[PDB]
Amino acid sequence: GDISDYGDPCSDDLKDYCIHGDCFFLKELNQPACRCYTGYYGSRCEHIDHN
Repeated sequence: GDISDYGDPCSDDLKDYCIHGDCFFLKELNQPACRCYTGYYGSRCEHIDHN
């Protein structure tokens, strides 16, 4: 279920990678990777669904 167990916790540098996204550093990937949740938009998840 969780993700932290599958991938180590992002660093302070990634903590502010996305405006409204979740940062997760996957060990197996050995690289940064952020995912944009549903409802939000923007290059870095800066915009939000308001209409």
